[PDB]
Amino acid sequence: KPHLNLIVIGHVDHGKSTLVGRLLMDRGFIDEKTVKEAEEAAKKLGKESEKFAFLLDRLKEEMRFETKKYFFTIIDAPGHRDFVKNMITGASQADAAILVVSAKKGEYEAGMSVEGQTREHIILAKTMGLDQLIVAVNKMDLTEPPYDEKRYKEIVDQVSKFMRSYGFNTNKVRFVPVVAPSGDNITHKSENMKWYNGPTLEEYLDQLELPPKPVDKPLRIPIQDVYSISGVGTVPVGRVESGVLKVGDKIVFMPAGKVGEVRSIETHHTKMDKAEPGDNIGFNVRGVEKKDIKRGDVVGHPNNPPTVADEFTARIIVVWHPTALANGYTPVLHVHTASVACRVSELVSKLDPRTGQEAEKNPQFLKQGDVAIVKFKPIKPLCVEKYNEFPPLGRFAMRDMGKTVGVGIIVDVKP
Ligand SMILES: Nc1nc2c(ncn2[C@@H]2O[C@H](COP(=O)(O)OP(=O)(O)O)[C@@H](O)[C@H]2O)c(=O)[nH]1
Repeated sequence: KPHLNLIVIGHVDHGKSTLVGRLLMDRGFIDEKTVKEAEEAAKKLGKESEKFAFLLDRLKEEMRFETKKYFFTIIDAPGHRDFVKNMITGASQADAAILVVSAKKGEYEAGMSVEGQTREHIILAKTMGLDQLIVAVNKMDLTEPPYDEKRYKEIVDQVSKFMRSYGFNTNKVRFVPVVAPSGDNITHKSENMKWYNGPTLEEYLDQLELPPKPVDKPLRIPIQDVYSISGVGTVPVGRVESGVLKVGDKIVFMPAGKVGEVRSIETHHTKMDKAEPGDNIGFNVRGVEKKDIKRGDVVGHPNNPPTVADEFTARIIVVWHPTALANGYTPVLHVHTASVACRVSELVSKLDPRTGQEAEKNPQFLKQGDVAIVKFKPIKPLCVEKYNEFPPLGRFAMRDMGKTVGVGIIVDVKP
């Protein structure tokens, strides 16, 4: 049963913590000590809802639940310390998201207003690649009249049109009318919204698709070493990061752009017919001059040559810097097997560390602790990919004086 990280987003007071708490109480693993104390509190008050009210506070003072197909771990939503940093470093990545939208009069409008967080979080979900966003139109009991289908449809339509106007796919976005406190249409069907003939929020979580497997992505093999075995020939060594390499395949070495053919493959001194992601292999290639192959280079199949960056844009965290970083700064970037000096060509903007939204356009310089969108221009041809396409070739460390000055995620590459 796959483990997925869930992020619950939406405007303040729309019902995020309540939904989260509802999911944990109904499908999580809260300790018996706390559970019994909650059930005890309910007794004393003589109100069933008190168990939930009690748990919510215990949760607040304090996050995993299980559905039919997955184990979900609710991670940090925006508005938190290190939110952007942890995503840049890979310390915490969101696999799925639930956008909570309040149907209550005025609340939905506030959330979708220019300054609202429904609009902000949808845009964030977009940059985060959360194409399978589940939208929980919450507080359905507070519409006028309660459980109003028209209010729900109006909201779905509006959020959907908005999503599309921002490139957000929509085909995999799912909406569900819900009531967080009671778990209506979340962990059980609602008997109050007979007009809704669709899946429960939990059922939608179980409908979530896992991301593409590296084996299904185009072949990428960062070169670690290259030898010329007497009698054998040119034999580069590297780990297959994506795709599949097979004896007889035609392959291209970038940045050189030289095509060759794979004559043999070996993992652990044992010959193989094909190599898959994760296999550290040595492969004999015919037709490519060893001169055109160096550590840091990347192999792919001719139809999908590894991207060579003329310029690339990255979201970075400045982990360490004694003074200030500015345009022209040229640290050595370590990405996959490569180590190349890259000149900071532009400081596009500083980001809010808690949210990920722009804080300042074109900062004059960056200081330790800053999160920003920066452009780099490699000093010599460098193979890199967008982190969201080929993760292993998309995260890098900026090194200087034996220290990691920063970590970055590649968001765009200019070939
Ligand atoms: N009637 C009603 N109240 C709700 C619903 N969802 C959350 N609330 C109430 O709305 C307020 C905000 O909820 P909360 O989960 O704390 O919002 P967050 O700021 O998004 O976490 C609290 O007073 C909740 O009990 C709902 O479906 N219907």
